[PDB]
Amino acid sequence: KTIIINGVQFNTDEDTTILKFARDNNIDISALCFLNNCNNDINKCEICTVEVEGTGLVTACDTLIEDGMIINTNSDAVNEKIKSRISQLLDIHEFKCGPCNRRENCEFLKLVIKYKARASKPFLPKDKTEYVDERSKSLTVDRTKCLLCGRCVNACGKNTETYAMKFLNKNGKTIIGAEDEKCFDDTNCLLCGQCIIACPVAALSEKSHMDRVKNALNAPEKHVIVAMAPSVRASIGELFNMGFGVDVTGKIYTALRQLGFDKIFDINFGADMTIMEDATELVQRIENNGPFPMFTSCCPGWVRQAENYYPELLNNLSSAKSPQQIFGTASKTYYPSISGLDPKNVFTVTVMPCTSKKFEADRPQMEKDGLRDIDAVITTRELAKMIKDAKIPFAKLEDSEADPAMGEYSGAGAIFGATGGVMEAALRSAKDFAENAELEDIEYKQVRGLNGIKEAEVEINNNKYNVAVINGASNLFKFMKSGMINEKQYHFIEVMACHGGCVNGGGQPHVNPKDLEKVDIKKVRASVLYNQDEHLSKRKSHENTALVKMYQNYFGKPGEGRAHEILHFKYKKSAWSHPQ
Ligand code: 402
Ligand code: SF4
Ligand code: SF4
Ligand code: SF4
Ligand code: SF4
Ligand code: FES
Ligand SMILES: [Mg+2]
Ligand SMILES: [Mg+2]
Repeated sequence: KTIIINGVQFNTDEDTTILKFARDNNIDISALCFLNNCNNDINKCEICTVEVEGTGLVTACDTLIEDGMIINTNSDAVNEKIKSRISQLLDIHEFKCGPCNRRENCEFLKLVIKYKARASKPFLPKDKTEYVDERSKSLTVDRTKCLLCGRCVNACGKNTETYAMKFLNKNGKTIIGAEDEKCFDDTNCLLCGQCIIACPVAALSEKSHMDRVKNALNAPEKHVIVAMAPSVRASIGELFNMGFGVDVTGKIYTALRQLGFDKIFDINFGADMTIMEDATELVQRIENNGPFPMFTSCCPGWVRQAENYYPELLNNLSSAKSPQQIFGTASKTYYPSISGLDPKNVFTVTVMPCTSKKFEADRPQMEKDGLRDIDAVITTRELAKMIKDAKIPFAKLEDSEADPAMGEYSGAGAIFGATGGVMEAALRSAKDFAENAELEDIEYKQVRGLNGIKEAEVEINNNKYNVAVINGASNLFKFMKSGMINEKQYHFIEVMACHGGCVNGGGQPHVNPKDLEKVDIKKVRASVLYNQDEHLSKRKSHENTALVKMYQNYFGKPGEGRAHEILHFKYKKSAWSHPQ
């Protein structure tokens, strides 16, 4: 068929939208509510407006190309309409970018500047309390910034299929929010933060723990430990104009030291701990030929999904604490034992790519003798904001190392941040354990990648076992509802709530749709972790020298005794009750 766009003739066979065809051919068309191959069907934003001869103004984002179409994307009428839409949005938008947390990477401000739009009447509510919801331990809503674009709703539907984010009718006005406008924590919401990642403005954000960290740092008697998740070192550079896929581990260590933290550890050490415990548990279930299957329990989003939809599986989840919580528990017990610090004066902070980790850290029972395992969790974005507010020249910093007592990590722990990393590491350790060997073939590429559901057969002690990696909460729903769990006997199943793994976490740096279309952020971010694992000498969790010392001199045998007593956390279904 033949297409004419801005006077240029194309002869094509594709069956696609005007927007996608124009972007494939370097023709600029604006867009806002279109994301994840979906737009806001009920109140289209119409910023992708184009003129089609014989039809009039159409939305390029959901209008398929067809033979004989003559399109104009830059006429005075088209730009007039788009600017009118942006002005109408500003009419409901508190346009005060100074203190806004999306000041530096906001799609809406970009469009406003592009079209020189201005509100017909400035939106200036002087009682913001009715527009804000800070009840959640993980999420926060600021509806003075909400464009009602629907990208959060669509993203929740696609990534989790829970539809916990919904359009609501509050006092005859349309808002976005949780079921019955409740606190997200009190619903089936997973707190995964994918809605945040899909928001083009500062309407949805993470629950800030920055004041916690500041107060702890400024308290004279507090010894503030900091430890970052695997994915942080593969991601934060994006917010300092360093590009995608840049390993900035040493820069992060140096920046953390410059921010005043008293000890620089690493959550990958806790990942090696979790692998110790989980591989021991798996080898035991194997030698006992049950119980099966065993689910990972390190992803709090998947933990909430199980609690809210599949309580019958809670008993099959590993009792090992997640890397964050296991690290914190050890930080309040073993670390004082090798340092002399009063355990009550230790304040443990984690840097996570995740908003659900905030909920996990504040679980009432995630403490001991009155000491929280983890006292504060800040997202990648939060750490970036802290670094910039301190005017630390991150991109120019020299590399430093972490304190090794709880900062060393193997490649097994290094790849935790990618989908299938936990399973690969656990297999690396479990095969050696069960066969009492030091096997050299350790790479399990079969469980890697962005496939939603990845199954594999593995040979351990010359018996065959079936493992599955569930990559995304929606894929968990598909795996369960489909009956796939019953096609064969599964023995060890990894589950991540965020497709691609923690590298695509809800607390990660925002990426504009164009950059997303030109870069596979999931793959490029996981590339850093897999390279680290490639170039590490210790690639099995149980080879971590610092962790081996910790277990030999303090915790003892993993999976039992003091180790099980302190480093484990068993989820349990709620007892039968009536009514509900
Ligand atoms: N706790 C923990 Fe994990 C580890 O180590 C992070 O820190 Fe993850 C990441 N990156 C996050 O958020 S959680 C689930 N297991 C995979 S990786
Ligand atoms: S959301 Fe964007 S346009 Fe609105 S105040 Fe924040 S930076 Fe400015
Ligand atoms: S919260 Fe963000 S993504 Fe959701 S409707 Fe409002 S502006 Fe759009
Ligand atoms: S946190 Fe996750 S489950 Fe909850 S509304 Fe947002 S995307 Fe949906
Ligand atoms: S996959 Fe990682 S970032 Fe996403 S909810 Fe689970 S732990 Fe958090
Ligand atoms: S981008 Fe097409 S209607 Fe919003
Ligand atoms: Mg549509
Ligand atoms: Mg201090």
